[PDB]
Amino acid sequence: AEGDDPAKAAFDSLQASATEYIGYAWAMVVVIVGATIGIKLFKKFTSKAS
Amino acid sequence: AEGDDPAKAAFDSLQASATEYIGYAWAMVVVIVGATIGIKLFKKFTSKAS
Amino acid sequence: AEGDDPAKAAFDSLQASATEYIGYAWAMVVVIVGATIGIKLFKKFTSKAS
Amino acid sequence: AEGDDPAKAAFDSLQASATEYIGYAWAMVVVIVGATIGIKLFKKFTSKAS
Amino acid sequence: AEGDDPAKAAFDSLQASATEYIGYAWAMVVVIVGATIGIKLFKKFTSKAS
Amino acid sequence: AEGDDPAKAAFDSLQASATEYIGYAWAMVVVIVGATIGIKLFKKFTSKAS
Amino acid sequence: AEGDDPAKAAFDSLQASATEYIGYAWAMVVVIVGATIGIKLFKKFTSKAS
Amino acid sequence: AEGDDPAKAAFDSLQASATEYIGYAWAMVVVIVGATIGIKLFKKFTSKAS
Amino acid sequence: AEGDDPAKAAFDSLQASATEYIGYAWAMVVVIVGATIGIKLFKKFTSKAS
Amino acid sequence: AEGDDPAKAAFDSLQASATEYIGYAWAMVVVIVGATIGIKLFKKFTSKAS
Amino acid sequence: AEGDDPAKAAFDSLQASATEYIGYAWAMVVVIVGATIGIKLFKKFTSKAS
Amino acid sequence: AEGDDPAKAAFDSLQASATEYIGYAWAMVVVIVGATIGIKLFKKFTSKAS
Amino acid sequence: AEGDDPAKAAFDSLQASATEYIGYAWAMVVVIVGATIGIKLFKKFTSKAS
Amino acid sequence: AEGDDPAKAAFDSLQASATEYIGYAWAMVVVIVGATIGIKLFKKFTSKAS
Amino acid sequence: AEGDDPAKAAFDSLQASATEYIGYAWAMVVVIVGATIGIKLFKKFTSKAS
Repeated sequence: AEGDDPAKAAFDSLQASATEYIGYAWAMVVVIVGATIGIKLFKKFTSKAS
Repeated sequence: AEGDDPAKAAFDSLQASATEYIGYAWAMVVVIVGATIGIKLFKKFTSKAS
Repeated sequence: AEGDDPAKAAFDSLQASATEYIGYAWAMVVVIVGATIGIKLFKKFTSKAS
Repeated sequence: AEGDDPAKAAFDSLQASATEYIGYAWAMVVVIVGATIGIKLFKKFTSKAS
Repeated sequence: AEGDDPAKAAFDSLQASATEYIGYAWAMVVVIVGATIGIKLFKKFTSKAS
Repeated sequence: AEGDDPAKAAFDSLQASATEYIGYAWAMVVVIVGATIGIKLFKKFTSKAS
Repeated sequence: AEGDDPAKAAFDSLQASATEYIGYAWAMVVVIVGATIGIKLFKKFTSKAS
Repeated sequence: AEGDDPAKAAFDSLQASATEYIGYAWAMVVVIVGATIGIKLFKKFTSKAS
Repeated sequence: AEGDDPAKAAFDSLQASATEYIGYAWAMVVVIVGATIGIKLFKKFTSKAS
Repeated sequence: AEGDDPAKAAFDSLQASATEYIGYAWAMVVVIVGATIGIKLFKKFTSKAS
Repeated sequence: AEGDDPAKAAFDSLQASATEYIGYAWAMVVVIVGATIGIKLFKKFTSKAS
Repeated sequence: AEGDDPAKAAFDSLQASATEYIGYAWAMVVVIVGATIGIKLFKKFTSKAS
Repeated sequence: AEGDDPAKAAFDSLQASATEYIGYAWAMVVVIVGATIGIKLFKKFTSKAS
Repeated sequence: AEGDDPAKAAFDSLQASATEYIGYAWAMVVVIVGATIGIKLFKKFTSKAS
Repeated sequence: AEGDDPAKAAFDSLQASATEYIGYAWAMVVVIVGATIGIKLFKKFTSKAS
């Protein structure tokens, strides 16, 4: 009880920290995919011209 | 929820971007086809003369 | 039982999230294909003229 | 005998739990593949038009 | 058995979905070809006149 | 011997399961190709008319 | 000598067991590849028609 | 040796299967070309008349 | 908090770095596509002449 | 030295095995290409007739 | 910063390299098209004579 | 304090060492990608010619 | 310092090795493309004759 | 050095092999084009008669 | 000094052993790639014919 309470809180802290890092992963990939959709659209135009 | 929201928006952004690139493809081909109709009309005149 | 329940729900959440992202993929491609049908129709006209 | 019995049962419990999580994996992928068949069919139409 | 059943059904669903998209491809092309027969018939008349 | 027997059988089960999924892949593609032969035949008619 | 003999034999047993599992892997993949050759042949026909 | 033998045979099976699918491709095209020779002969008559 | 702060910043740095590399990908492809439009236009002229 | 010798030989065995599988790949494709040359020749005749 | 600088430059190098290869593609096609205009002009003379 | 100081410095040393190895990774890949852009440009020319 | 020096050099060695293999890739493709330009030129002649 | 030497040679072997296959492609097409020139010459005679 | 000397030598032995195994990996892949260049050349011929 008394000893694990500082620890549980320490864990809530760590988990939220983790959520933070995770929000950043989602965004990172938002960029990466935004890149892929656009670049693949350029290849699509190549086709219309062909 | 919280982490995927920046990502969903990032995606709306990417999709609209894509629409942009696509509007440009349509126009590009407008030019290409405008070219083909006109040039084929010249061949048509060749025929009337023949 | 008790520990995996928050987890099962967490998973239902993730799966539905995934369905969301998937609905967006279908639409994205709706746009891409809508583009291809139209642009290929322009090439079709090129042919009628030819 | 006496000490491992609560444990064997605990294990049957865990294994069934695992089957549960596994049924969910199959479904998750059902969705993912359902997505791939449909989206690849759209590319197929692109071809018929081409 | 138990885990793959939701999945098999999920697949039947996807396949039928696919048949749907396919019926649409056939029709799309019905239009495209209907276009080609008619337009080529116009060129045929051009010939009779010539 | 004794421990791997439930496992070997479990594997025969899995493999047969796999054959099932595979029979479905063959059919799926039967549909996809049936689509391609027919649609390409429509393009063939376009040619006869041309 | 005396203590490791039951063990060496136990190991020969395990290794042969392993060969068994391995023969099954080869076959499993025989099926998977048999699938790929055939399915890719269907795509080949698609091409001849095209 | 022992594990790859079921596999080699599995492969001979797959290859022969493939030959089957291939014989069908040849025939399919026999039909398609038979179509083209005949239809182009009709255009030939058009010319004799012209 | 204190230990992950140098790390978060390190990540912002990395992400921006990534945006840089990405801007370069877009341009690279600008060149590649610019190439395809122009070269396909040359084939278009071939047609007008034909 | 003594322990790796059974292993080196085991490897020579595996590599030769691999050469076997590879000879089969070459042949498989011999068939596939033989198919493509012939089928494309049929399309060539279509042209002579046209 | 420090590690990606040799890399950015390496990329500028690669891109310029690419421009080089691209200038060569344009020329290659200059030749190919120069060929088509001239050869199609010969067919044009055939017509004047006819 | 006194014992960990030689160690902290030892670590700064190791980290910088690591940066070194990392700068080399970036360059290595600069080469690999430079290779891919150029080689893919050659395939691009193949297309213009086609 | 002392332990990583044999290693850095070992790496320079490996990288140069890699450049070697890469020069060979460029050439390999030189051949492949040389093949494509020439073979596509033969198809070009087919056209002039047509 | 020592390990990549058997490999470099193995590659020279493969490349030369490739040249072989390539010489065969050139010839194959020699036949195909020889076919097209001759067959198109027959159509030319058709014209002289017309 | 005295105890680690048999060990250092034992290590030189092991490392050289390792070089041996490594030379074999290079060759193994020589075969695998030799396979890929040749097989991809066959696909190249398919194209020339097409």
